[PDB]
Amino acid sequence: MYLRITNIVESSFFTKFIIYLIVLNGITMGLETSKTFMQSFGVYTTLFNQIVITIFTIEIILRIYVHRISFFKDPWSLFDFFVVAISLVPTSSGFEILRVLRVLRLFRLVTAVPQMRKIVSALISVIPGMLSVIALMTLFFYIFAIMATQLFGERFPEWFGTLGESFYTLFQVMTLDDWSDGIVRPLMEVYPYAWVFFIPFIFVVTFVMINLVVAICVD
Amino acid sequence: MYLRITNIVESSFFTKFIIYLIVLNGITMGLETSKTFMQSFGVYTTLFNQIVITIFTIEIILRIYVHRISFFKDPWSLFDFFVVAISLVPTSSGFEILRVLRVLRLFRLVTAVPQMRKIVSALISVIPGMLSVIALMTLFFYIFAIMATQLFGERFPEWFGTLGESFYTLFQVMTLDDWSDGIVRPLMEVYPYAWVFFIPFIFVVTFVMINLVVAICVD
Amino acid sequence: MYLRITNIVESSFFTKFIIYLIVLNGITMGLETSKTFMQSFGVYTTLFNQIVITIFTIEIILRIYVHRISFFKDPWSLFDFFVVAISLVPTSSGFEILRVLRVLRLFRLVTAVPQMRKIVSALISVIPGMLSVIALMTLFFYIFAIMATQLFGERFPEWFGTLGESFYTLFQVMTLDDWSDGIVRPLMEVYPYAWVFFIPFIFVVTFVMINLVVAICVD
Amino acid sequence: MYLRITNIVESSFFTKFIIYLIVLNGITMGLETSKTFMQSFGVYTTLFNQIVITIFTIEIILRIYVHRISFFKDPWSLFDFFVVAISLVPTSSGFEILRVLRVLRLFRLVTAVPQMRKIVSALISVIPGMLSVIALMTLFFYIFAIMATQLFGERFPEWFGTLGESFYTLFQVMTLDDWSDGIVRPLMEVYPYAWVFFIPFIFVVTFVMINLVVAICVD
Ligand SMILES: [Mn+2]
Repeated sequence: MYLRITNIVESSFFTKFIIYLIVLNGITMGLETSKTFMQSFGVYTTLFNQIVITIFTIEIILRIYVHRISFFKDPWSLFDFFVVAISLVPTSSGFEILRVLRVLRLFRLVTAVPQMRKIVSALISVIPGMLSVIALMTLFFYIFAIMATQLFGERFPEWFGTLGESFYTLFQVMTLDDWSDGIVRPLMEVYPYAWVFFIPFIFVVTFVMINLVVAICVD
Repeated sequence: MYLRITNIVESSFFTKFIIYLIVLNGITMGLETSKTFMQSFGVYTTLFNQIVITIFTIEIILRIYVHRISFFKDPWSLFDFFVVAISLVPTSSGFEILRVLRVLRLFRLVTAVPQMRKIVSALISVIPGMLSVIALMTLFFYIFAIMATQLFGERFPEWFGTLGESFYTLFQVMTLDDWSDGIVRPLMEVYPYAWVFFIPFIFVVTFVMINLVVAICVD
Repeated sequence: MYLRITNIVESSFFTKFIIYLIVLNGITMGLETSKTFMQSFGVYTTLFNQIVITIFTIEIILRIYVHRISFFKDPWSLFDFFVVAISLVPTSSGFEILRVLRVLRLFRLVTAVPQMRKIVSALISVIPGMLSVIALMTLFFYIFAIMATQLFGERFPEWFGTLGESFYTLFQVMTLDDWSDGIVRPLMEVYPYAWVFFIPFIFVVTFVMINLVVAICVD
Repeated sequence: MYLRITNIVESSFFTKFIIYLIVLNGITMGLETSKTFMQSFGVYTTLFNQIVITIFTIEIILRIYVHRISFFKDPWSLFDFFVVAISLVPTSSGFEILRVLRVLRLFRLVTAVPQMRKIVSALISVIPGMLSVIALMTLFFYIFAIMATQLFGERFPEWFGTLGESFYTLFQVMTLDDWSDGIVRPLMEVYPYAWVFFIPFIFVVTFVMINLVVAICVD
């Protein structure tokens, strides 16, 4: 029966059937957004949902027999396992993000349709050549985050009061988002020289990011 | 009479006469902006306007005899047909965007003048090689837009209340426009962890956009 | 006497004596900023200023005998001429931008010193390759500025009330500066669909802008 | 005894030992952030801290016997000396930024670990090729900063009242941060034409900046 199901799983129809359900379940998840729709077809959709969830475990179960160890060494497959897994935790208990993290299954359209995998893989592949920079930056943030917490956190605890707060604020400055009228001009009403901390922070961080982009535009 | 008009239409004079009317109508539309001007010469320019609109239908009518089916397979010609057609719909009924959309005809200066045509075409040609990325993104947006509506839309309905609103807000975050003091700092007063939703969203979307720019700097 | 002065003019000393005066007049113009400094040594630097202004006209006169027609076909010389001409208009009458435009003579440090000229020339030379795009954009801005004035200027006359106002706001939207919470979210409280005007405007303008950068990265 | 210690210093175990203390001290400084941790184990931490500072001077002392002049001609060694030196100034007196600048020793992780050195070096090396542009820009900022101080500083002293203030505001405009609703629209309520100063400022500075990115993307 192995080759029987190995012929079911590997079949064009099987895959296209899965893809058909995803786009349907995707359409169905945008409708569960509407408080109106839920009042008229909420039941239609809750069951349709639980149904598709089974079909997917069945598939994932099947795909495993047909592949065994080869499966748990496939990025894309591991993904669909964990994603379907999330959607299996009963609609209750623990955290309610789990109910919300269900919509992660629509990323299966990326997993199950080639070309996406190409582009996603294309994208991801660039990351290894960025790890040296990403490490460098995280050290830098961490250092400045520590300096800021202890230079500005007493008077400005919303923004710099905690190591993590400072991390966040520094991120915002780095995205150059309201950094001046939002953060630094206020700071300077108390700490006139704060511009000496933030202009150098901005130059470095922006410089680094240009280099990183240029590097990607080489490799 | 065909070759007679085919020699009228294809003539340098004809083409240059059209270009002359556009820059004239374009000048005339900027003046229709002034409430002052309209109170003095509004009559002049309403008639001048209907005149140019006739001339353009005549031209578009002529151009169709001279080209027949070759014409309704020309992007640039199709454009002008539609753009002129909009300007034909009476100054009444339906909506008023149709009165306003009339100004789209000044895009004929792009259509009726090469180099422009070249440049526009140069640009557009870059699009097909982005469609794989654009699909990826629109999937990503759609996924997060749904998550956001159901995680933040109850307490923050102006921003995430509806799927469409989440889309808009997510767009704004993507343009990195007032994203922190504007959206996420507020969100965190109620949902401390919202940063776990928006920082990842920012990284991915910015990464992807950098890739897409680099892709265009290859092809 | 011609070659006598042609030998003074072309002397390394002469050109270096000029460069020496620029850096002094530049140093001296930053000090004129201080309300304090002016109360002490104001009279010192008003004369020192007028002194240098003479010297530069003497030079520019000298530079003209030595070069004649050749001089008025030199960008850098024409510049130097107009920038000194501005500085001769009597500290009085007309507009007082003329008093302020005097600080443009510090751009003579760009003229008088090579490498700067190289770099400036390097930059400027990239402009002609951009004029097709720049033309395209200005047409596009013009078209939308008109739609916006007539779509939003009645209710929102600060931002769209006038063609020029619309230009400015559109520019601001193009720099992506406070565009959502600043302009469009307001606009939508009255005109729900305004997003249909601004999201497309944003795509096109950012797309084009990316293209333009990449072109400057292949030429 | 020289070669004995030259064999100690150059030892793999030595270098790794140093790298070990940095990650330990770096972890330690993040905990010194916690007002909680300090009440608990503050004592534990200040001694462990002084200990490390001892160890590091010994190393730098040792490192010097083993390299003499060669050491004070090594960028990375100079850094480590100057960094440990900052951390040597007693926990008292003068400026308290000195207590804060201590955390700069975590940059020794860049210094003591290669690949980092590589990447930093990679980055830093791009700078020389940018000094013509950086010069061009600084002259530009200086010139406009002066015009702005004298054009707007009387009515707008927070933003333009002083040369340094103007420098700051101009930088903020250059980062395109809140530049319109934050600075120029205000400005225009009094000085209708201020758009004539800031749009050109914005064009030039953004133009130059794009060039500088491309220059890097070639060299
Ligand atoms: Mn902004």
